[PDB]
Formats: sequence, structure tokens, C-alpha cells
Amino acid sequence: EMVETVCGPVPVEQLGKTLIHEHFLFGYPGFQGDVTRGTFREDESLRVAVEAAEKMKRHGIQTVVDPTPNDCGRNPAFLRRVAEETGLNIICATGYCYEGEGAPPYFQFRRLLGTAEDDIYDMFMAELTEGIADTGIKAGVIKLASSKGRITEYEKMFFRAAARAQKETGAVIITHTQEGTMGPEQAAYLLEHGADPKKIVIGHMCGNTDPDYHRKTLAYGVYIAFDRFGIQGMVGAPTDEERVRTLLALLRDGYEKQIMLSHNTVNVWLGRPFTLPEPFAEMMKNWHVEHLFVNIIPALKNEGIRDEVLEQMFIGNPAALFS
Amino acid sequence: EMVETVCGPVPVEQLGKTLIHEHFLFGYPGFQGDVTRGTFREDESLRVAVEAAEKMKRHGIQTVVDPTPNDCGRNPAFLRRVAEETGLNIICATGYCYEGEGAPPYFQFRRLLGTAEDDIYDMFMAELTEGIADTGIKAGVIKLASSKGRITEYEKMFFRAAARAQKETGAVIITHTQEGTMGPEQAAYLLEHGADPKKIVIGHMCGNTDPDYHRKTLAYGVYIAFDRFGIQGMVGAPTDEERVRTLLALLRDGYEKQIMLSHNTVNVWLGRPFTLPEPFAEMMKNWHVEHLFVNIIPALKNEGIRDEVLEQMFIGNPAALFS
Ligand SMILES: [Fe+3]
Ligand SMILES: [Fe+3]
Ligand SMILES: [O-]
Ligand SMILES: [O-]
Ligand SMILES: [Zn+2]
Ligand SMILES: [Zn+2]
Repeated sequence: EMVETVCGPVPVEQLGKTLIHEHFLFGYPGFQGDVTRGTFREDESLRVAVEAAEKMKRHGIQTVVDPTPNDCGRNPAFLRRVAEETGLNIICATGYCYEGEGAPPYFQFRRLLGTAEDDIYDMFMAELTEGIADTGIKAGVIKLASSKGRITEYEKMFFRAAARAQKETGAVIITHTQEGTMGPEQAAYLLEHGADPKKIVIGHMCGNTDPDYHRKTLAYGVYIAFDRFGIQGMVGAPTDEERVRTLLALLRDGYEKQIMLSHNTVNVWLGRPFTLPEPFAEMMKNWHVEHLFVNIIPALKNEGIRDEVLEQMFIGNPAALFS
Repeated sequence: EMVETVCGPVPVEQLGKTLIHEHFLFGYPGFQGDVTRGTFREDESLRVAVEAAEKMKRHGIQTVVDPTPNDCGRNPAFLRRVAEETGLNIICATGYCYEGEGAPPYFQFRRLLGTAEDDIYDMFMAELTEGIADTGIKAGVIKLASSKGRITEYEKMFFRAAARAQKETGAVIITHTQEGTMGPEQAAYLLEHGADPKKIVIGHMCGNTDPDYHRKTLAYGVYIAFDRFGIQGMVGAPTDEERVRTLLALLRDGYEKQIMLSHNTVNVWLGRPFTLPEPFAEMMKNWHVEHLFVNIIPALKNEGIRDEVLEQMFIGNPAALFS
């Protein structure tokens, strides 16, 4: 009936139209060491995050899942200030980034101690049921991530702890796949350890342009997310035109009850400000929270996708996922 | 004539007896994501660090260089509290850990922007000449580190930025070597880029037991540090007996004006508390700040090392290094 948000429990039936994957804050691990030249300006960051929440509200969004990993600048008290300023429901996560771009030294060391998987499970349970730090905010999802072409031994510790925690709590699992790989393997691995496919979203599936790969993942009964609309030319990503082509193939095959859409925006960057060089800057110009509603959804409608199917992806699927 | 400490400038002639490499706080990258179960307990941490400082003071130590990297939990404000409570001179560092167990994702991304080396130089210069974050504290050394068997292209960016910053400021460079490798390569690369060997300490040289490797490094005119006394059977370390054997060969060759000694202790660990499993726990039992003075130094004297040589390593060499 309920899901934990940054403002406490909200009835699932009230989530409404939802973006399954956006970041209000995000930092690449190591941003903390650039604090002198990259200090966190709370007021301007809150202003920029509140504006991003406003743009989402302008298109009917009532709920955002922000799955920023623990080691990438997750800040639940900050998310709570965005939610209270805007009325947006925000669901945050507990979990670590994948080994390639995460901060693995700490839990790699706890492997040596022999307690890592159990420590991670303990962290998951505490943040799902008690609260994150002293904020009193519980995560509503477990975030998992794997590397390109491989679910590493480090990553598999988190996958096994997440399956253990889901059995105890019923929590939703959201994943990150790297460069269109390991979607089927992630689903198989979680299910083999007892995870509920109806409570799993395999993320970044738009990174693969082969519908056979998607159908193989969807056969496990899980949700998949085309959650990187607007990201072109970077992190190995395909174009939006390719995303739409792949998505249309699945929707015309009747998979609408298993698909959700998002942008994976980073609305405030942690660390030192930057500007993208001119090759990437142009390719990335549609990477913002209005892109699905101004550009992508109209293109899907012009391809014949009906309102009922869009409502299933944005409203029905997140309601079913969290209940 | 001055060096920056966590309390401000101190005359170099007043540093006195020095430990060149100890950590009051330290955390493996990723400890920040374990905040719920691994919160920082300042008071007990300050008490533990202060008791560590008081044990050092009982053996004559007046100054400690704490080179905790920026991405490993460096906390200059905390160090100032240890220094104010105890009267110890504490010199802190600016720098990042090596790629293998550091947090490279952030400055790896800035290499894509094409600004990484220049941003790191800017960070070094700000923290050496302006202040760290809003603490008003300046670093007194630049910390560099390389991986096992390689100075990676990521690491080389910091080496080049450090050489550039040293030319501007005259700041001392302290390095980490991994598992007894890259000593000569570090000295050669730094000198290639204009660094001053009289201002460089190649660290963890005790990780290599071949005196020819040390002599190869010493030929560059740099200092070397036997700075991991007490660490046995972890991170590839040799035994203290092997350290003493290597050190004795070098001292009998007349190298005392290039050698400094330390433990590389970690007196308060960041993140979740732990206890070492019992194979490592026994090998590591002498890893504390009194080990050099209770065990190692008496063993050196029994092998004929004179007080004048010990005073050169602990007092004369730090004074020459920082002036
Ligand atoms: Fe994301
Ligand atoms: Fe160290
Ligand atoms: O992501
Ligand atoms: O170290
Ligand atoms: Zn992701
Ligand atoms: Zn080191």
C-alpha cells in the first residue's frame, strides 16, 4: 500500500505519473577530494534542483525515483528539501556503483575481513527499514550495477545482498547495465537468488539496439527501462533515433506492461563545474528533464502509439512495480 | 624558513624530531557510502588520535607529517584539533591516492574534458598557498602515488601537476610506492619534469628488500622512507626483519642523510569499525606509533647504529627536507 519517500510513506496509488530514473545530485567518485575548487553550494544547488522539479511538474510528473548510489553523492536530506519545496514525491536508493566507475576499495577491503556481503546486507536493511544516517529517510529502492560484459565478483556481493534484502522487505530493485550488456544475466542472477521479477527493473536497456537482447531480458518477467533518453555520443550510448526504433519494436510486440522511460539526468553536478567540449555538447543538447515530453512522446504518438500505452508506461507500471 | 602546518606557519628549525608518514584518520575510498553503519564519531576519534600523539611525544616526537590523500578522508580541521590539544606540529598533504585503491572516476572524467592536469595543478596551488576548503589551513606537502609495476597515465597527470606546483612553491613531495615497485621510475619522471630531488621523499621503499633497488633510487639524490615498520603480511609487505636487514645495508654504505623512518599507522579508521582476522592480526600486532622506539631502534643500536645516525634520520633530515 505504501512506499517510503524522502518525506515518509506515500500510498502507491498516489504516485501518479513517474520518472523511474533521474538524478537531482550526482558526483563521480573522487569529487570529494576536489572540495577546495568544487565546494557544494547548497542554496544554488537547491535552486537548480527545485527548478528541475518544476519542469517535471509542468508535464504532469508527480513522482521521481532518484537512484543515486551511496558512493556517488547520494544526499537524502537534500532530496527532502527539494520535495518539501515542490510537492514532488522522491524515492531514493541504497546501493553502490559498479566497480568500473564506483568506489570499490572500501568493500573490497571488507571482503578480506570476510564480512562484506553480510555488511552490505546490513546496510541495505538499515536503510530500507530504519533510516539513512540520522535523516530518518528510508530508501524505497535497492540500486545495483554491473560492469561492461561482466558482473564482477565485487558486484555480485551486492546482487546477493540485494536478493536477501528483497525477500525480507519486498523492496524494489533498480539496476544499471553498462553499454548494453548483462541485462539477461542480471535478471537470471537475481532470480536464482530468490528475487521477485515483478519487483526488478533492469536499467539502461536502451544502451542495446538489438530487440532480441531485450526480448531475452523481458522473458524473465522483469521490467526494463529505456532511461537514458537525451544521452547521445557518450558512455557508448546509441542515438535517440535508435532508442525509439528499439522501443517501437517492443511496444508493437505488446511489451508495454514491462517498460518504463526516463532520462537519467544529472541536474546538479557535484565537484568542480565543467562544460562539455563541442563534439559532445551538441550531441547531448537534449539531455534534460523535458526531453521525453517535448520531443520523444510526440514522436511515439506520430508513430501510432496510443495514449493508453503511454499511460501504462508512466502510471500503471510504476504503480504495479511498487505494489 | 617556514613550513605550513595545520596551525599555520612554523619555522623549519623548530620541527625537531619528526615522523615522516603517519595517518591520524584514514578511510578507503567508498567509506562514505557506509555512513549509516560507519558514522564518524568525532569525540572518540579525537581521543584516540590524541592518545596516539601523546605516545609519540613520550618518545620525543615534535612533528608528524600526515599525508592522508584527498580521496581517502583527509580532514585538516580534525588534524588542527589534535595539534591544538597536544602541541604537536602536524603537516598535511594535497594529493590523490593511486589508481588501484583510490577514487579515480572523477579526474578520469576531467581527462575527457581535457582539463584534468590543469585542474589538479590548480587544486595543488590553492591548497598549498590559499587554503583547504574553508578551513584556512594550507597543506605543507604534495602527496603522489603509483600502482604496482606502473605509473599509470592517470597517476602521471598528478606527477606532472606536482612538478609544476613544486617549481612555483618549493613544496615538498611525498610519494607512495605500491608493493616495492616504481621507486626509480618515480624519481626519474619527477626529475624529467623539473622537480627538485632534495624536495622529494620516495615512500614505502621498505616494500623492496633488494638494496640495489634502493641504491638505484638513492642515486637520483632523493630521500627514501622506510615508513611501514610494523606492517607485515598485508599489502605485500615484507617482515620487519627484512626491513632492518635492508636498512642496515644502506646505513653501513653511508646513506643516512637520505633515509627517514616511520610506521604509516592508521590510528582512527573511517567507515564501519572492524577487527582483523587472526592470520593478519598476529602479523600486524606491532603496527603502532611506539614500535620504532621500543623495538626497531634498540635492535638497530644492538647492530652498531650510533645515536648520531638516528638523530640525522629523525631530526636533521626533516630539517633539510623542508628548508
Ligand atoms: Fe543513473
Ligand atoms: Fe600512508
Ligand atoms: O545512471
Ligand atoms: O600509505
Ligand atoms: Zn546508471
Ligand atoms: Zn601510502
